[PDB]
Amino acid sequence: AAKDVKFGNDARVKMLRGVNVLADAVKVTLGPKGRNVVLDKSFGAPTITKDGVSVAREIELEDKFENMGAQMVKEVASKANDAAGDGTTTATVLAQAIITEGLKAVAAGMNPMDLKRGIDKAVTAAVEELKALSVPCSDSKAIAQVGTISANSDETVGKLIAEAMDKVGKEGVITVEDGTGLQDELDVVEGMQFDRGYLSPYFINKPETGAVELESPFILLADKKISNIREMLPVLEAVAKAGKPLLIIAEDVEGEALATLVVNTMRGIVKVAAVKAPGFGDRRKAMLQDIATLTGGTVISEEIGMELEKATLEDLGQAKRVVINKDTTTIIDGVGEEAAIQGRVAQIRQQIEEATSDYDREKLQERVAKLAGGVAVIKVGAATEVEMKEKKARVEDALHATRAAVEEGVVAGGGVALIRVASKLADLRGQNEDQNVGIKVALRAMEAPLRQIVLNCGEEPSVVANTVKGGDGNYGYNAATEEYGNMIDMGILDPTKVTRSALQYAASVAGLMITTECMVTDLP
Amino acid sequence: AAKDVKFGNDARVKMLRGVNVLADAVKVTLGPKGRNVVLDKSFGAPTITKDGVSVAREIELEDKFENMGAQMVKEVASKANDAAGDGTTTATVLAQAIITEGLKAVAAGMNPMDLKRGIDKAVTAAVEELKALSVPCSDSKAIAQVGTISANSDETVGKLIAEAMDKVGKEGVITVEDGTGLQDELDVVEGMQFDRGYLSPYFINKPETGAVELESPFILLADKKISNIREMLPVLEAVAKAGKPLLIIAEDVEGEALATLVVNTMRGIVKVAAVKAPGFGDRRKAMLQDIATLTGGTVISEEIGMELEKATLEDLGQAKRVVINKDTTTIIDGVGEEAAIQGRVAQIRQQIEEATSDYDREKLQERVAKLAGGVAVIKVGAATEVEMKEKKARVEDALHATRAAVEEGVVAGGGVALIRVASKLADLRGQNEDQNVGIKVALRAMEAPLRQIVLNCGEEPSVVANTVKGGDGNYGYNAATEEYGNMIDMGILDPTKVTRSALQYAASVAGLMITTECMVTDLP
Amino acid sequence: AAKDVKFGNDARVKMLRGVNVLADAVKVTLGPKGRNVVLDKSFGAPTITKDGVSVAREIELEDKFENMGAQMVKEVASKANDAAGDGTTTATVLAQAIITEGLKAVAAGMNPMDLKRGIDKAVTAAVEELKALSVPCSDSKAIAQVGTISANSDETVGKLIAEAMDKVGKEGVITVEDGTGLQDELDVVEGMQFDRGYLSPYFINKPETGAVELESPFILLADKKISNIREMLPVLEAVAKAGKPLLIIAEDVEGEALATLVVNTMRGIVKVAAVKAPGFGDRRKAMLQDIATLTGGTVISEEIGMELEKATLEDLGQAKRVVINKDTTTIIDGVGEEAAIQGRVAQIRQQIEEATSDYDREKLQERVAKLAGGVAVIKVGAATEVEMKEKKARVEDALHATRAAVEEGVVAGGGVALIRVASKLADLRGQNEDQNVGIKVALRAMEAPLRQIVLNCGEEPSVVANTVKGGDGNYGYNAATEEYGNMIDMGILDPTKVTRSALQYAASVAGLMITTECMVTDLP
Repeated sequence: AAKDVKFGNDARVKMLRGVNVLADAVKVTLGPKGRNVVLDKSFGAPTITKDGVSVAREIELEDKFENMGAQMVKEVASKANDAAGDGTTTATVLAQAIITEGLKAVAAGMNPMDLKRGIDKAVTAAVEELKALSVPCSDSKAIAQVGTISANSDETVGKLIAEAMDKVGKEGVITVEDGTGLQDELDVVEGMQFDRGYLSPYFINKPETGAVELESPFILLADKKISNIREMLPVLEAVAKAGKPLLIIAEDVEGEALATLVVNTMRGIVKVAAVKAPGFGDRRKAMLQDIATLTGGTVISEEIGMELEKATLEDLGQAKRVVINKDTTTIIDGVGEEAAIQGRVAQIRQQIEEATSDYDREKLQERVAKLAGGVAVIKVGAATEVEMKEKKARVEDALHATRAAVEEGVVAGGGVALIRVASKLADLRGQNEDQNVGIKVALRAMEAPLRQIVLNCGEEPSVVANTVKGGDGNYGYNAATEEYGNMIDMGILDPTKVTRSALQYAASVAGLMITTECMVTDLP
Repeated sequence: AAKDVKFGNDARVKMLRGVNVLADAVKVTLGPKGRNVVLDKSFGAPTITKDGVSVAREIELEDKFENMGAQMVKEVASKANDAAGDGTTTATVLAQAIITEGLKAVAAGMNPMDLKRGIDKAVTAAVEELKALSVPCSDSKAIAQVGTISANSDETVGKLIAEAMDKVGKEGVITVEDGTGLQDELDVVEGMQFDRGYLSPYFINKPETGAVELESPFILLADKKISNIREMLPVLEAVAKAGKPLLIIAEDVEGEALATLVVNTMRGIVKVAAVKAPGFGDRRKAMLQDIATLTGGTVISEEIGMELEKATLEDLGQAKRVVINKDTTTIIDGVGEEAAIQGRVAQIRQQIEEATSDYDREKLQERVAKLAGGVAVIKVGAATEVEMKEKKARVEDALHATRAAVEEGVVAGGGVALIRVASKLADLRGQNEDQNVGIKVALRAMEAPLRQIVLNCGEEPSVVANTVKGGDGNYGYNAATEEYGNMIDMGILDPTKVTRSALQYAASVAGLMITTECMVTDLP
Repeated sequence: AAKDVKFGNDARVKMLRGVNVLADAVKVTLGPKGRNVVLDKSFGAPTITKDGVSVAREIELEDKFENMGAQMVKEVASKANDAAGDGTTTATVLAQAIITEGLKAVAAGMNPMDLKRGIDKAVTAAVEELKALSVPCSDSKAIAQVGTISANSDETVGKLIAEAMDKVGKEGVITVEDGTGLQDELDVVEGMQFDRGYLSPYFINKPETGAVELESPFILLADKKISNIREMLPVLEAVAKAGKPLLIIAEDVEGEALATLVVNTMRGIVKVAAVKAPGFGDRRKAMLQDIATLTGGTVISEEIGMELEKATLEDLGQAKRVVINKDTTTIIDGVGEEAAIQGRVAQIRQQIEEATSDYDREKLQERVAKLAGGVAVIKVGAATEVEMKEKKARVEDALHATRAAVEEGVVAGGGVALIRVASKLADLRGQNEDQNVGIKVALRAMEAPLRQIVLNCGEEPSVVANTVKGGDGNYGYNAATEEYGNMIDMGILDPTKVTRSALQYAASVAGLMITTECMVTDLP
């Protein structure tokens, strides 16, 4: 297809309008006191929302180019979110802030390669300043505290999160289920999690988490690439009969079999999902076994001559629940009996003895930790379903932000942290005075999130900012109650990871744009 | 269909905008410090890339003519890469530099046939200068060195490449597989390679190498033209049953049978690919046997009365892997037992005794070399799949550029080489003073790739060029570190083959356009 | 359909622009130093070509009328080619030259019928002058020499052509096959050739020669008109089983059966081709027999009551190769045993004894000559297929031009011949001074091909032409080397046939257009 190519100025001027529309729609929602964005929908009434992520998802512009410019910032900002659990809007707001001023700089006749270099030094410096201002959060007291602050002053949540990390380690796998009483429970159970995502965004049955959730499913454990669906049919119908869903863990599922399964859970004929088996090569075939052991299944390997056609219900593994992400599979409560599972831990235990190399040591301590370490489930209780299925999502929110605090501490939440570091590195210089412009661009972009929250509440932004700047450390303005104070004590704090990721990602994409010379896309 | 015909000037003016668009998009990527080109894509976010080959592939203009112009330079520039492993972008950037000044010349009222002749004498001369500046690369030390420089300062790669040529000769067939541990292996195995490509760009399952890769496949060895699919059916279904792919080596596969197999690996019914048997006539029927012996197969020849219908699984040959290119088939690890294979080497050994002619000698020493010489595989090891399936590609890159250094030596990588030879032949004259303009056009074009690199870095091009020019031999500017030095010691070198090819292919196409008088294409 | 009708002037003015487009595009390629024509193509890169026949094939204009104008010249010029083996472009360039000046004359107010008569007198005269200047080429020394000059300085080709004429007579049938070694062979074998072409341009499997080539095929010999396909089915499936192609020689194959076979070799179900049996009436039924005898087949004649349904494989004839043209069928190496073939020659031998009339004599000496005379095959050998399948085509080229020299000698090749004869007849007058205009039109047209070659080389045309004119005999300018000399000795010669055909056919079509008064075509 004939493309349409734009260059240099024109390409960036397009990209800029693009990002402006994405940011201008998504930024108005930033506060605790955001403005509403109305988002049309076909059958029935429009959706009124105060939520950036939701506005952003809907944005897509007519004029390609313009479009790409928004799609681009969208993609980076979403990634902040993927590595944290928040900041998508912040990411966006700041990415606008640099690109606007950066791009305008370049069009002004300044050197892009310098404009960027400056932006990057300012971010580098700010990320240091951030680690400095950051307050560790390591002990059960602080976990629970961040946990409660994040579920919005709910001690009972913080307690639970803190108790689960207490039980399965700060590393341990922790999930959340629907509670069955009024009471919250926290059980620990034989389970496991590994770094593989769904093989198509289509198996997703809960678009809320954008994830797949299966109940009482059988697990197919196959060591080989799966291309033909002919091989599946004997098993896939023994499974539609026991009326339960089924998870495919194989070396891969490609083109044919994959596009088949996808169209088959679309018409809801049989609920199915598939994921690549964990790791690669040699430690893959031993790792697949572990999953088998855990779930009381059998590994179908072509290497001992077994076919997928000669596989009854009985060969398959089984658990009480599984949950798969963009990039995570997690298996909860496997039927595998502790005779076998315990026994297999004793086998691997010993392999660490005869380990001659250090690399060979870790890879085994990682399999013991997955297998014997198990998974902590948190059933959430409440008095009514509307009330409970809500609380659940709020725990999942805090659980997320807590994990990220445990990793890199917490800081002033009002975009305060950002304003703070930016006022600290006001002397920062470069070589080129174009390179200084780049720093002063990035610096001045960091007041963007505060200035915008204030504005969204209809307060003077200039005025609030200047007073947050005149203080120190974690002193800041809480826009929800319009008071100043120590942001952390008033319970308005971001994990540090997220504030930093937001900054870094907004920085990258802005950089990318300042150094774009050409854009290529389809003919209108 | 009615065509639209353009003549002379107009034809050339169209061609020139066409090529300008392709080069202007593609050239901005040239350095190690390229600029970004954003390349839209439908579902999902655009692709940001610094990679010429990728930008080029996307270019296609609306205005046919304009299109042809671009499509023409793209074709030639692609070929440089087919005959080397790099230079696509360099080729394009130089093509643009000649064409621009050339076409402007002819439009100016000078003689195209002279303008060309000049361009060609300059290229001839420069190619000589190049072989002179070229530094041989012959011993294990230098192989490893170019191997490492090419995999980007990775001694462990260079080692391996150098060890494989050590084991199988600088001629020997070398492939790369996916490693299974952390460790890199280098095995030597009963295998072979010959000059035949796939019979349709459709069997390609890995568009990354743009090649076909089959695993544990059966090999059909048929000496006859295959037109009807009726003849295949008995075997093709015995094969879909053993659940493995299948390679067809026959005298040919034509129209019917071909278009059948093509549609059949498209719906992934049976993974299949076919290639013309190697050589022609008499030495064809003997060479097809060699493959059989190697893979423990049987040759189905109509000359002893065997049909393809009367062929069971057992007649077919077999290996552990095969890989087919645009123009190469390579068989790895054949089941053929060294009883038969060794025995067939003893037969051919003897045929060299009774060889009465020299032509009959080589043709046999070539079959021994293919058969007894075997194939060196390099399994690549690493710590994570993302890390390893990467390193693999990077080895494949060096392995390529190594082969081409072994052939014609190496030179200053920064487009330095080019600038050097051009400053050497600044006296070069012709007869027409039109022909002089032609040399000066081509000479000045040779500073294009260096000038452009420096510019992509935001340095003064004029200024760096002039300083590289005032030096000698392989002294040049390394735009990655902004230091001058000897380009080869700083590890920035191109194989000579590629620098030459790039020049020659740019020159060819530019020539062709300067002498185009008419363009014929479909009605808008 | 409603037509659009144009008259008189407008009709011709349309026709003229149409021919100018076809010529202007095709002429630029004329030299040994042509210019390039770029011919777009859909999937992939355009084609750059220096070859007129190629350019012409693609031409087709939007404006019907303008279209006809070009389609007409194309048709005539293509015929020059059919009756020679070259000159298509020449034919075209000359046709333009007359039409341009002729059409201009009539539009000027001169009598078309006189304008024509003149052009015709000038052509008559020039065709005489040409026979005179024609240098004979009759002995083995000259054959070989034209043979080598034509395969482009390759003595080994010339030798072979000259040897085959040596073995089968200057009349004898000669074909060219794919060699199997490095060595060229020249065998003589039981075969035959007759004046019948394919029954549809669709059986063509090698569009390069624009011909059909079948290997180891069965021959069906049927004396009757074949309309229904019902009659074929028993045989056509006995044949698709032995996996070989099949040739139909019948009295005719009409509508139904024909359109069936055509669609059946299109989907490559069974490779088939059909041709009218040779001659007519009585000598047809005897001649069909000869072919049978030659190929060891049986003649299915309705006159003894045999049906096509009652015909097994065994009735059919057979050979090792057959090759069918637009208008030629040639059978190579028939299975028919020399017992029967020799015996049949003794029968016909005798028929010449009892021949009471002269017409009855020749018709029989013609069947003996076809049958006992046999066919000379030339296997072409070389070192590589790319190298050999090429050389083959080059032999075919010389073989062609050689046969045509053997017929009317050779002449100065630079369009020198044309210039010479036209300088000779510069006094030539007619009766109308309109008729004179006509002669001067045609005379002046004959310098076109030289003036054009020179131009395609960027040399003064005027100047070159005037010096070639001042000479005598075959003295001319060789544009490839820019020297003057004796064109034949410098080995730049055309066969006389072609130069004459080119003139005659150009002249016809031009004549036609000057006397056109009306054009009728479909509504845009």
